[PDB]
Amino acid sequence: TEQDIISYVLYPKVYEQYIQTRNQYGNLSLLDTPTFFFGMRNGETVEIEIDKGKRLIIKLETISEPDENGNRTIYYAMNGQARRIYIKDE
Amino acid sequence: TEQDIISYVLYPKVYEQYIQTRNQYGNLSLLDTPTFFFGMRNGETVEIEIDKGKRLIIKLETISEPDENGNRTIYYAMNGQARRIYIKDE
Repeated sequence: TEQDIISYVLYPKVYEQYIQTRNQYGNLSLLDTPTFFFGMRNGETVEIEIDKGKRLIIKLETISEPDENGNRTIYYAMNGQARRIYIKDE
Repeated sequence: TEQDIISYVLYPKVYEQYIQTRNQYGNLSLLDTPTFFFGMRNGETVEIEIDKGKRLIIKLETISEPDENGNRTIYYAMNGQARRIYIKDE
């Protein structure tokens, strides 16, 4: 869009780095600030409000200890669905 | 059975606590001995042998933190079926 075009031209380095981030994590502005800054506790349930009457209901159940490569397994439930994610601990 | 009758007569209290355990955990005598004394570690696959060619296949994935009831959640796979147990941390 036009707003893309002056955005990139005002801020080449930063806009591109923002797209790179939009591509990786989606729309962060929808998250609530505490979630944005801190993530989630064990047992917690957060309700990300996407849109008019559509929401992400996420629960963080547990986080594993890291395997040999330093990857951890977060156990989530998200809209009634067992889900497992892998994050490299740094 | 007659065997129960006589066993109780020999050891009243102790027969009664055997019964109580058997009600709660079933037939422990089928576990391999190291599993019987120590349980399992994170990531381990143990195989309880039942009748010939029917084995219980159990995998321990993680144990959660104790919650505010002091119950830890164990995430298992048993015969390729995800499954989860609440155990009280003492």
